[PDB]
This record gives sequence, C-alpha cells and structure tokens, in this order.
Amino acid sequence: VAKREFIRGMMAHYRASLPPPEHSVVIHELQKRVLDIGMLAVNKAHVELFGSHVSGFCTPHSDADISLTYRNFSPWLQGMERVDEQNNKRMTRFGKEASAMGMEDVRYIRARIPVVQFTDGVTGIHCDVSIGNIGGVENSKILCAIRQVFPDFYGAYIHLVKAWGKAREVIAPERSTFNSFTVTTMALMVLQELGLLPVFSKPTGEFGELTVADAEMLLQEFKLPPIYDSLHDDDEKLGEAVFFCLQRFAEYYAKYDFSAGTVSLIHPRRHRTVYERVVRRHLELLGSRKRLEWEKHIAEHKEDGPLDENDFSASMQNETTQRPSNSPYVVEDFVNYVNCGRRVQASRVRHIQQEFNRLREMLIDKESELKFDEVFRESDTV
Ligand SMILES: O=c1ccn([C@@H]2O[C@H](COP(=O)(O)OP(=O)(O)OP(=O)(O)O)[C@@H](O)[C@H]2O)c(=O)[nH]1
Ligand SMILES: [Mg+2]
Repeated sequence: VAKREFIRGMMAHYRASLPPPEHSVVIHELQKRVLDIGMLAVNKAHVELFGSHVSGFCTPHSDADISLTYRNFSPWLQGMERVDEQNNKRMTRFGKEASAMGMEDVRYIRARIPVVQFTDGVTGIHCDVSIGNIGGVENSKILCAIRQVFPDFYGAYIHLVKAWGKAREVIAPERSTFNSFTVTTMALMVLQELGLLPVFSKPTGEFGELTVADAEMLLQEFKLPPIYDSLHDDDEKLGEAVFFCLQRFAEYYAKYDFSAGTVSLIHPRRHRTVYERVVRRHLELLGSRKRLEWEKHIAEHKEDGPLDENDFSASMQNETTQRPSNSPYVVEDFVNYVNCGRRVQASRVRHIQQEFNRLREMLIDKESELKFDEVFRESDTV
C-alpha cells in the first residue's frame, strides 16, 4: 500500500512538472528576445538553446541555457588574451543591451566561462547566456535523443532523480555538489548497466568525443525490453518500472567503486587511469588544433602576436584542469571528456555518498514504509 501510493504520487509529480502545451512557444519567443539583445551586441548574432529545455528533462521552473555565437567565432581562440578581451567586450554590450531591452537582474559574470545571467522580463524564466558553449549544445542534443526513446520512462526517471537530487542537495552546483547534468549522466549510466540504455562505446568525433550522430545511430538500434510496451497507457505499471530503476540507481551509487572506475556513457566503469590516458590523447588532439587556430588568427592580426607560449600553456592548463582523473568523482562529459563532476571536493564525498546509502534504504529496505513527501524534501546539511 505504501509503495503503491509512493509510485502514484511520484508519477503525479512528474505529470505536474511537464511543460504545459504552450511552453514550446514561450521558449521560442524567449529565444527571439535573446537574439534581439544579441544582435545589438555582436555581429551575426546567433543564439542557441541548450540544457533541459533541449533535452526535455525540464520542469516549468528550469532555467534557459543559451549559447551565443557571432561572426568569426571560433571555440579554439579561447585562451588567447586579445580574443578573450574582445569576448568580454561582446558580453559587456550584451549585458547592457539586455538591461535596455528590459531583462531583469542582468549580471555579467567574469569566470571559467564569461557568462551573462538575467531573468527574462516577460516570463520570469532564468537565463544563462555564454559565448560558444559548443559542448553544451551537443550533449543536450544527445540527451534529447536519449529521452525520445520513451519520454515518460526516461523523463520520469530523470525527473525523479533530479527532484530527488535537487530537493536533497545532491544537485546543488552553487553549493559545492553535483550539477543536474552530472547527475543526469550518472542516472543514465545505471540504465546502461541494466541494459535499459545503450553503451555509446564507439565515439567518432575529431578529438575522440561522442557526437550527436554517434548517439542517434545507437539509439535508433536500441530497443527496450518487450514489457516496456505495456507501460505507455498504465501509470501504475510504468511507475513500477521507474521505481525499479530508482532502486537500482540508489543501490548502484551506494556501492560503486569510484576509487577505480569512472562514470561514463561511452565506457561505463572505465578505470580512472585509463580515463587519464583518454584525456591525454584528447588534449593532445585539442592542443594541436588550438595551436593551429591561434597561429592563423595571429597571421591575420599580427599585432595580436607573436604566439605567446605562456598564454598557450595556461590555456592548455585550463583544459587539463577541466579533466582530472584523480578527483573524488570522475563523471565524464561524453562530448569533450570534461570531468563535469570534478568540482565536488573531497570533503563532500561524504554527504552525497551517504544520501545515496539513504535513498536505497528508503526505496529498498524500508519499501513498505514509503512516503513521497519524506524521500523528496529539503535537506540543509552542506
Ligand atoms: O558540468 C556541466 C554543466 C552543464 N553542462 C551543460 O549545460 C547545460 C545546462 O546546465 P543546467 O545547470 O541548467 O543543467 P540542465 O539544463 O541539464 O538541468 P536543469 O536546468 O533543468 O536543472 C547542461 O544540461 C549541459 O548541457 C555541461 O555540459 N557540463
Ligand atoms: Mg537548464
């Protein structure tokens, strides 16, 4: 009876978090507004959505992630001081034109990603605008593709993992733990090990990353178990399947050896030191491409030269720093081998790692004792 009510409520909650019918249009108009601001700021403004609004793993409270690009934008020129400063000047104007258009709480943040955040003056949606977030654009298209296999199954599962994580401070970026995307990736890996998602074992990007095309290819061949086809018109049955995966998810990350293995949708459980060599190869490829592009920019803007090896070295150092193999968690972004879980400090390894021991205790051991509003609520701890 407790289990049956828990599953009922949990699906209820998922069903109440699905974007309303008109929401597609809202988000499209939002994009149009951002592009208007962008056009005032940069030449050949281009605005591209990513994040959960692209993947579809969103609530009506989820923010809007937008990648801004412009004429002669190049991802490889990041690190070069003159291009960096040029981008800062682009984001400065973006900020100023955003306030003028009537965006609220406009904030230009100078960071590991020069970013402009604002609250849309029309719909109240929070917006995170960054220059050339190519990795975000791509891995959001891969996630959307995954969700499409059976939206309510993956959606519900990912929703509840996210609701759980958010509500439980497992996903608390500005609070030193994981972000939505890291947690999504973890939850998706557990489905791979259950045979409920395919293993993206053969990436074919220029730098060895997984591409949208790699992902779509596999997801077209992947079939869920036959029993899954009775779950489309029965929320009690589907909820049972989702609940099963949540138990397996809670379980997995309560017992998973991160001291050896990594989380990866490309190579589940790949050893840290193998990831290390994978990163080294990736960055050797990224590094040389980068060098070629800096050298081309420099040939065309001689006063921006000569190629300053300190600058290059520090740029490469930032790429290396995005990808430690030797950190509390190694959760691999499949599009760039970024260790999107690198930010979780050794001291947090406790919180998370208990609250997983705790999710699985409620879902499995104390199954007969289940209450929706006790598993999924605020946890002021970190
Ligand atoms: O470490 C990261 C963080 C973020 N990202 C990329 O930026 C996107 C937006 O970052 P968000 O924090 O908004 O996550 P999200 O959109 O998946 O989920 P909610 O907002 O609904 O909670 C992520 O979905 C991913 O595309 C990364 O690639 N790596
Ligand atoms: Mg988002």
